[PDB]
Amino acid sequence: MQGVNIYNISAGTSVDLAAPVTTGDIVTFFSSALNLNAGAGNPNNTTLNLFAENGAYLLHIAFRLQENVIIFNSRQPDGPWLVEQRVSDVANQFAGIDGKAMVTVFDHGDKYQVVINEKTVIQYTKQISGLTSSLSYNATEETSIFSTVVEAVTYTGLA
Amino acid sequence: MQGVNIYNISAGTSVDLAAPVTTGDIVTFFSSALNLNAGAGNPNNTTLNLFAENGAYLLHIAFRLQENVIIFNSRQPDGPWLVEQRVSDVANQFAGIDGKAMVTVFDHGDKYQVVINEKTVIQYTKQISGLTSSLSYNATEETSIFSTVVEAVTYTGLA
Ligand SMILES: OC[C@H]1O[C@@H](O[C@H]2[C@H](O)[C@@H](O)[C@H](O)O[C@@H]2CO)[C@H](O)[C@@H](O)[C@H]1O
Ligand SMILES: OC[C@H]1O[C@@H](O[C@H]2[C@H](O)[C@@H](O)[C@H](O)O[C@@H]2CO)[C@H](O)[C@@H](O)[C@H]1O
Repeated sequence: MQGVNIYNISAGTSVDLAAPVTTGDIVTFFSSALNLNAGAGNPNNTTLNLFAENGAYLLHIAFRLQENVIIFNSRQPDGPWLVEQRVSDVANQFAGIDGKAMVTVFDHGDKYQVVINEKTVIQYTKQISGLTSSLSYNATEETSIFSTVVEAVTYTGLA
Repeated sequence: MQGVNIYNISAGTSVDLAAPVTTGDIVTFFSSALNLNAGAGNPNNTTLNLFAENGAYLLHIAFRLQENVIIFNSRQPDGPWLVEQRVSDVANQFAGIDGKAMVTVFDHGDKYQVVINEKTVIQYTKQISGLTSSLSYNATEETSIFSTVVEAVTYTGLA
């Protein structure tokens, strides 16, 4: 049974998925803006996260304009941040598309494939496994590189 | 490989896919507008098409405001239109979201699952088989129910 769910996530909020995302599923965050000249984050301008039921950060995608890097990481609910994987030059990863952008995450079971628009920037080996039951779009309106509200679409029941 | 391809389709035009759509793959048409009171179609207000390389209409989705129906059909390169499938009440299929719309098509091998926003509108049994190599969005800026430019996003290599 394949299904499409739509969530309108306001900057700085988490949302519970009606249909969990598991291996073979896809989630795409759509932003109606691209602000590569936003303020400084603490230290993230924007972070996109996939959470496990217990609150673990299965996948943490951090966009840093100042440190000019996209960080990928995970962490147990009450644990320290784990081993960071990085992709330098935020602007360049969004090159080609202006005033809008999208971030797609493919759950491949043992890894998460993250695509920025059409560019796959990383095949992130998972540090924590499990299904994703909630998502969050973290940022302040003034420092986020994305629009105030990001539309998240999940394609589930794919495998 | 699994990948994302983004296309900007202007009303009355088509695009060649960078990665063909086959069984297991997904395609979503995004409209930044939704006018369910445009004029009457001629007879179509808006059509979204999945084409095979030879020109066959693997899947033709036509919205007709005056007939208040959404038609699904197929057609060979130089053959007649095949058996029409219809689903009444256009507005109801879009109920829930206004000012915009989303049409997703899952290629399930023997059928195309068509979902409008989060609602599955039809499990269309294929009348023609094959890989989708091109897409089109046909309408006039005058009577289309969608925005003048429709964004198509494909998720391929999923199988
Ligand atoms: O790993 C994601 C996590 O990073 C934190 O900052 C890290 C910093 O990236 C690292 O280089 C340094 O050694 O440790 C810092 C944490 O003490 C961010 O603060 C956090 O929000 C996440 O983005
Ligand atoms: O099937 C899609 C195809 O329909 C054509 O119109 C049909 C009409 O819908 C049907 O009721 C009638 O019996 O036959 C017509 C074709 O001769 C449209 O003209 C065409 O553009 C497609 O939308």
